[PDB]
Amino acid sequence: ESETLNPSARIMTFYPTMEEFRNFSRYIAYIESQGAHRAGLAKVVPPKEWKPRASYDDIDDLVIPAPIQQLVTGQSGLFTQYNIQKKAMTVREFRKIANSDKYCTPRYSEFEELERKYWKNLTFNPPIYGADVNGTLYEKHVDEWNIGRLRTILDLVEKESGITIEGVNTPYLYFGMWKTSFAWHTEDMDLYSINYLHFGEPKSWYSVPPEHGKRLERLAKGFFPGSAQSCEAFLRHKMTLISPLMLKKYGIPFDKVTQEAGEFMITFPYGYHAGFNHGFNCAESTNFATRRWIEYGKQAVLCSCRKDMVKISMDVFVRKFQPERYKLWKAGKDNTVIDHTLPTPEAAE
Ligand SMILES: O=C(O)c1ccnc(CNCc2ccccc2)c1
Ligand code: NI
Ligand SMILES: [Zn+2]
Repeated sequence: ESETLNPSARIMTFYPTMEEFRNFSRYIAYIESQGAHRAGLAKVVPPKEWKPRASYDDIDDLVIPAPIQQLVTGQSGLFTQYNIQKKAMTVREFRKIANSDKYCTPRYSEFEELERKYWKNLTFNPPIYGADVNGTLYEKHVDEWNIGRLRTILDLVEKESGITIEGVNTPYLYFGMWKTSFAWHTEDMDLYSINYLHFGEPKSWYSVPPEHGKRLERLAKGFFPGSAQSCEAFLRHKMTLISPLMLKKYGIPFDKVTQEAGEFMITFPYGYHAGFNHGFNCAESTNFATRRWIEYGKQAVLCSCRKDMVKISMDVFVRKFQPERYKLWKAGKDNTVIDHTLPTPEAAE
């Protein structure tokens, strides 16, 4: 039934009306009813009338506290990315750097050419990324798809324990320039994520279907055996870059899509993804959940080599939504096998 919906597991694109757009969790359930989740990543173009902010003219004075210089080492489509933290800077200082001749986007015709240039020049002229900035650019009154307050069941973490994890249950802003990258990863606890590109140049994405995520992990383990040896989930370090040609060469299925200003990207549980920015831009993102996430959360293999990493207690979720399984789960005897094709039960509605 669900296995015959989006059988190719290709990135789908949706165009909600304003009526459909008003209810966030309902539209996520809807796009899962269409098999969007099988790709691991989906685009949602909001209705033309909608805007999350009047204008972006008043933000040049906003501080980027921990900008990162991205140094990349490698060859043959396999790279490791090292972060160098730089001194704080404003958006204006960042924009001047980004649009300067040294760091700006090279000339091209089609995306294919720019993509070839990215993979060719990845290790040269290391760019600076204004990443992981706490904040939102949504105006206080906007109620539709507000990244600061989506109001999904992930709110059970703050409600229960009081804990906020920066980026996870709070919003983060991302100021890109040309050739800034996000490495291959799933979300913390294999959650969903939502990314909105506020303005500027495009952001391109790669995605591997959740039903082939394990194929990618095996490949990564083969190429980085030392990293695998010292961490059970080293891809969560967000340092590993793998070109589409390497994926194609080892038979890993994947898709690509370019995100444009004013468009949303949703990543789904266990949806590995990576990409880069075309030029100067600004993106906002956070994690969220559905009832279907819970099982992914229970089975998520976490980073074992760093004390300061994101761990969510799954108790509250199992207790509330799977009371019949809670005694079995605490005993370490819950052998539920995840079927990556099933939509979230809210999609009945
Ligand atoms: O640089 C990017 O555009 C980018 C793209 C895709 N994923 C990330 C990081 N995982 C999403 C996330 C962001 C912020 C808070 C919590 C989760 C970043
Ligand atoms: Ni992500
Ligand atoms: Zn680790």
